[PDB]
Amino acid sequence: SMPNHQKVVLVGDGAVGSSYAFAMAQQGIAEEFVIVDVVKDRTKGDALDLEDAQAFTAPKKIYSGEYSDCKDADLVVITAGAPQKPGESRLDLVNKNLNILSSIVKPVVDSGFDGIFLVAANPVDILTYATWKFSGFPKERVIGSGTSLDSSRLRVALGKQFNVDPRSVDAYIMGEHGDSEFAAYSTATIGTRPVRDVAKEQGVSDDDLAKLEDGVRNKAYDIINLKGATFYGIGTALMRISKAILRDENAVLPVGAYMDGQYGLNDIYIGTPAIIGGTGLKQIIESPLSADELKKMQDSAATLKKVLNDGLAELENK
Amino acid sequence: SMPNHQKVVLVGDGAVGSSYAFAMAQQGIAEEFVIVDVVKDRTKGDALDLEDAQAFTAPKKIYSGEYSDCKDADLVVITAGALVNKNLNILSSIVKPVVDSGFDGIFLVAANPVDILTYATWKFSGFPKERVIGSGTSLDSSRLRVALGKQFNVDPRSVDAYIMGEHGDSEFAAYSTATIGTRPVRDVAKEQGVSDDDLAKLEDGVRNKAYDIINLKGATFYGIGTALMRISKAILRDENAVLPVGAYMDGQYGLNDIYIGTPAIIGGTGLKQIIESPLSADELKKMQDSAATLKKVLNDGLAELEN
Amino acid sequence: SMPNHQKVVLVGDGAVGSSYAFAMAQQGIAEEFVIVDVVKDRTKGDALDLEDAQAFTAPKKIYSGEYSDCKDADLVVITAGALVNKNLNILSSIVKPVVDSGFDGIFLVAANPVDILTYATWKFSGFPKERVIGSGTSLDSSRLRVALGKQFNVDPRSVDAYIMGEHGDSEFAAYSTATIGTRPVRDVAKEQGVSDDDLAKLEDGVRNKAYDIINLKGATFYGIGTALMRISKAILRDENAVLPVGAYMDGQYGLNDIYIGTPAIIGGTGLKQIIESPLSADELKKMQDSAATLKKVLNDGLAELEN
Amino acid sequence: SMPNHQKVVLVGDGAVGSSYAFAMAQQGIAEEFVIVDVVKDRTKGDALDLEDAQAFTAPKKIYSGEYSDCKDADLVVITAGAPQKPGESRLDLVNKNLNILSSIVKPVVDSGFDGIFLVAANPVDILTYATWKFSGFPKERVIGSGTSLDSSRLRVALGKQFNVDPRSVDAYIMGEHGDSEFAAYSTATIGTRPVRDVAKEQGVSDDDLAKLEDGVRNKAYDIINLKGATFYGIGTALMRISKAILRDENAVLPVGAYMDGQYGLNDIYIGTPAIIGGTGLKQIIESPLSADELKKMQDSAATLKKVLNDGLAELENK
Ligand SMILES: NC(=O)c1ccc[n+]([C@@H]2O[C@H](COP(=O)([O-])OP(=O)(O)OC[C@H]3O[C@@H](n4cnc5c(N)ncnc54)[C@H](O)[C@@H]3O)[C@@H](O)[C@H]2O)c1
Ligand SMILES: NC(=O)c1ccc[n+]([C@@H]2O[C@H](COP(=O)([O-])OP(=O)(O)OC[C@H]3O[C@@H](n4cnc5c(N)ncnc54)[C@H](O)[C@@H]3O)[C@@H](O)[C@H]2O)c1
Ligand SMILES: NC(=O)c1ccc[n+]([C@@H]2O[C@H](COP(=O)([O-])OP(=O)(O)OC[C@H]3O[C@@H](n4cnc5c(N)ncnc54)[C@H](O)[C@@H]3O)[C@@H](O)[C@H]2O)c1
Ligand SMILES: NC(=O)c1ccc[n+]([C@@H]2O[C@H](COP(=O)([O-])OP(=O)(O)OC[C@H]3O[C@@H](n4cnc5c(N)ncnc54)[C@H](O)[C@@H]3O)[C@@H](O)[C@H]2O)c1
Repeated sequence: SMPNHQKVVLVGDGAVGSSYAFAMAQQGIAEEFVIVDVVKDRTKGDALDLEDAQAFTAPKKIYSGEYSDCKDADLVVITAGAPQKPGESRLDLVNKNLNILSSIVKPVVDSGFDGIFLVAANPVDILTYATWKFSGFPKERVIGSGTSLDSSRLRVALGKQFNVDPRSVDAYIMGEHGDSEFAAYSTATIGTRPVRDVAKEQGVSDDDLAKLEDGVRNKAYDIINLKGATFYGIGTALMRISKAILRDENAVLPVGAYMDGQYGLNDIYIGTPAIIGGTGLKQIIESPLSADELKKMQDSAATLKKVLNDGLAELENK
Repeated sequence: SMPNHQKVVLVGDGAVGSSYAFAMAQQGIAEEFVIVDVVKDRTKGDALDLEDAQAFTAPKKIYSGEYSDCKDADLVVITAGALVNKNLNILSSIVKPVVDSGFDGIFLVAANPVDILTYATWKFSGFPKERVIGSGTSLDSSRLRVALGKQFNVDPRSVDAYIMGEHGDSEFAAYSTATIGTRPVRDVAKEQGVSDDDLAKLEDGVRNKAYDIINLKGATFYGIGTALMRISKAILRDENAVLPVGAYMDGQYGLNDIYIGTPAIIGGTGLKQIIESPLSADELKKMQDSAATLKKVLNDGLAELEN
Repeated sequence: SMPNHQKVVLVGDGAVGSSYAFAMAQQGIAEEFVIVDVVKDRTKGDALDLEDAQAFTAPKKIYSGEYSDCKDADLVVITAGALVNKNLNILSSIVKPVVDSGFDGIFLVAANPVDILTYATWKFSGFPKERVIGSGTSLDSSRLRVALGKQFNVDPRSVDAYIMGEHGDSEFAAYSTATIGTRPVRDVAKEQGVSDDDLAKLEDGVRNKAYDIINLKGATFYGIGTALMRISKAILRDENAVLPVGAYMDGQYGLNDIYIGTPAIIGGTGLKQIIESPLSADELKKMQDSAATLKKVLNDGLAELEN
Repeated sequence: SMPNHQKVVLVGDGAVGSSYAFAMAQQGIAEEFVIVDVVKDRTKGDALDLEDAQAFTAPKKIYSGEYSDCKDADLVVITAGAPQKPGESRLDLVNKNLNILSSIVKPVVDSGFDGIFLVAANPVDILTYATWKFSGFPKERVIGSGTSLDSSRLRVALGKQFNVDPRSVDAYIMGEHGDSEFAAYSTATIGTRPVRDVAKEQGVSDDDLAKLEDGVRNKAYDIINLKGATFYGIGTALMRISKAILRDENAVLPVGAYMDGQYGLNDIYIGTPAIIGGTGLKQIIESPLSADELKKMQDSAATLKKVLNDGLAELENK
């Protein structure tokens, strides 16, 4: 933006977007943080509340804005989206969120913005592909949160089972982010040893690992049943991806990336290990999944593909 | 708690307590964080949500508990409550089982009205004054720092300024003891065309900020979640850091036998010592007037409590 | 330099420059760090040693380079040297190729004597005053903070105190503008049985600390490696933080056309503004006397190399 | 030590011990740091220099002490040693350092100290075993730096080769810490993909990987040739292990641990993945080495054990 001064624009100030902003304030990442949402007064109240964290953390210019403020932004994070109502279908979550997204991306690009998009709005793989499509940006400049949140929940759960720090569990959730997703246990390790071997060694059966994987898959549902909403894990994950970009780290993170052959997939965004740096996605790393895990991945992707395309077809049914 | 392992118990899992817990997770302060509230499902759900921050911050054992879990805690932070009477009532239901668990660390009190409830936590717990610390004017001092920082294009952390008085409407900016780069804020203000009226409006903004945030988005919690993390850090990393907290007056400012906001040095054993800001005669009058209603309300609530 | 990628060039890889680089690696500040010095085999070896810190701190591209690597650097830190005439000579060999590389970021000057070499870096580079910052009295102000902190059982970061004057023997503790928790250090001292004589001895300790560390272990570098990392942080994270630095006097303290230590606001464009500490009449006399000598030696050295 | 106040005693204030203390000061780990060395005025001058870092980092009580200051310490870090001279034999390096060590450990234990030992003095696996033996402490309360420095140099090297952050390279140097040591490539990964596959994929041959491993093995030697001494990497590694202990992390780190069957080894300390926490070593994790790599490891260990017992035998020859 101006010398030694990085600028992030948040589009979508709900609990996700807001706990992301607070995590970015606790971490001292970026020097200017713009909050954009249709509920303008909300964004003015949250900027005032957030900016009070500065006396004890690090200075940051936080304020309520508009899409034109994206002009010289380095990163635009899209968390804006509607929740799935009771009785509502999955394709209708897609439908309304594609609509909301198409209202966001065009003015963001028309502001002159040419930094990176980070997309976290659900369903995230569909909406990341659609952000790429609507913006016309290079694939590497559009990154989705993919399976970063669920991979963290798998790390927390394996960490808890095996009395290890979650950051020392090298494990990924693969597939499209919900119910068809699975723990990629075949490529998962703790201290370079396979999680299944650590498991067997310690009396943890493959059934126990299956229940653990189920816990991870149901965790969003359980947190929403207990307290109404879930946002701390993805606010943190979005801060970690923003950090890899803004501190040019070339760090390996679970993100959503454009498939160009990897895993036998094409023209979809889906969750992968990938190297993230200051220009965006540097490269995709294909986790060497077992034959069973790769079938799961391709199945999950096949149906994601179908829903991505119905959604987009309906968006052009004018 | 167990070797090289610090334990914090949060009593009160509303938006203040919860954003405090999140700030503690982003900062890697303490190794075990227990969430206690009456509404158990909420705390169970928040521990699960909070613990997912660990894969990208630092490991922490976060879970939903009960008052008995305070037994070997180092710090109990009370953010619970809904007014003086209903909050004294809620507080008396919290402190007695926390002390009966065998807890003997430090209380950090942030439930409103904070000065009254901090003194009542001291009175109900029977702890030493230095082991009961209130948030006092830490939040509004931060808001003053942010506002002066914005006015003068300075980092809020370089604004040495305090809000004094009892935490609401009778409170004031102690401008006579406030500085930026050791220069008095009123002189910086003059030098830059900012009048004493402008400083009075700025002080008004600070005093009204909670009200304005609640009008715009319904609730205000990020500033005090952060302030509570900063005081917790000074305690758990034994820093002897100078912070705005609520402390027991023993003669300072001409006050006795109330908790109120002061500069104080905070460390591993709790409050190390109070530092009396050398207020102008006008500012000291405001402080003593503000303090004078406090003593009446506090004592009305404590006597009410026992009938 | 390239997207979301800051670049620092260190000129001078002795113990100061090297411990600065290590502090920048522990802190994760800047993404690329180039080490430039006359002895290339030392800079090569230090880049290899330093880069091993990355597996457990944060990634950084550290390598040995030349002045041409300053082309697109954001910050050039000059710690190189060997008195006034030999260091002015070494400096003039550094600045001209650094500027000819096309560099137009900020200079941070720590080479001794620092106030004289900071002014000469401004003069030889032709840069704006705000883009040439010296370390001024930042190290000795830190030593005063550590000593008052130790005397009064306070965290050094909560001691608001500056060493003023030209950085050695004529320098003094600006006690009249120094505070802990907004209370004057002399009042805290008097309240605690610390006499003005005791404060004078404390100030002597700070003034002699470099000499004493060199007598005990041969060299002193950790304090200035840290202070240089803090000023670099305020620049690269655009903080507008108030720090002790060396800045161009333009009337402040009754001084003109010398660089000397002041409180100042530091941000992403360099020095944002000088803050004149409101010194007592005695302290201002000391400052002006000290400055008067600096100013002679400066213009003598500069006239000598113009021959 | 006293409430919410951790205490570390450093024995050995040369360049390693001193850059460790500086790294601990920049990181705000521990509240009290005692510097002990036979050269007392050096520990006094370094405490003064070090404590000046506090105004801009975090408060720490740093001072020069004696072995009796270990009484209530949580951690004692032994970096004290004499360097190998030209013409001197490997067993004579072991010999003088065993002598120095026996002069350190007994007064440290007699002070009443019962925290954890972290041993970094060279040769580190031999001296870590001897610290265990001389102190009489549980194996889990005596931790050596093992291959942590060289594993970091391998991570930095693979990171540089593959344009990845070193912290995202899951790779270990195994064997006894010098010349017989090797890159455990078979259990090494980047984004869960095997380093050899990433290598093959990107045109980096097994020969190239062998040269890379040679660079790592020779890096200490090269740094000493260029600038006279090498200390920043092990000062940081020692701070990272101290952090895992003092912040009870159960983090997986390269350390030196007592072999009780692992890798087919017994009654030696050697480099392993292990989980480190507030009570010391929580558990050893056996990297599933290829048969070739395990042969290398066992040969390296066989010869370390030989030198170990030669040195301890000469220390008993009175
Ligand atoms: N990617 C992941 O893994 C992950 C996980 C959980 C949640 N999230 C997602 O983040 C998104 C937001 O969640 P939240 O907690 O912030 O929800 P929320 O319902 O509390 O807030 C959503 C925000 O979207 C805004 N919005 C809706 N329509 C708008 C429009 N047309 N233009 C601009 N803004 C508009 C609302 O005004 C609101 O502030 C969801 O789609 C959610 O499922 C991501
Ligand atoms: N000190 C300050 O400067 C500052 C500033 C703003 C808010 N806060 C205060 O902190 C407190 C909480 O604020 P909030 O916005 O999170 O409100 P809140 O009412 O949503 O949350 C507090 C929680 O305490 C719980 N609680 C009530 N009785 C309890 C009991 N007996 N035991 C355990 N838990 C119980 C409730 O279930 C409630 O949700 C309030 O009193 C508020 O005014 C402090
Ligand atoms: N400003 C302060 O408050 C402060 C305090 C202490 C030390 N320092 C100063 O920083 C400087 C370095 O101190 P040190 O302890 O590292 O001592 P040192 O003598 O080892 O370092 C000076 C460095 O400058 C190098 N050098 C000389 N000519 C050079 C050239 N033309 N190009 C590049 N490099 C060149 C030397 O080789 C050496 O590495 C000194 O002048 C010292 O007094 C600053
Ligand atoms: N573990 C690793 O991977 C690794 C890597 C590099 C260096 N190091 C090691 O750290 C140690 C020190 O390295 P350095 O560069 O700091 O060395 P140095 O030679 O600069 O200093 C060694 C210190 O040991 C002290 N010492 C010697 N005899 C003593 C005694 N009897 N009691 C107490 N102290 C005494 C000396 O006085 C000296 O200050 C060495 O053994 C070195 O091999 C470890």
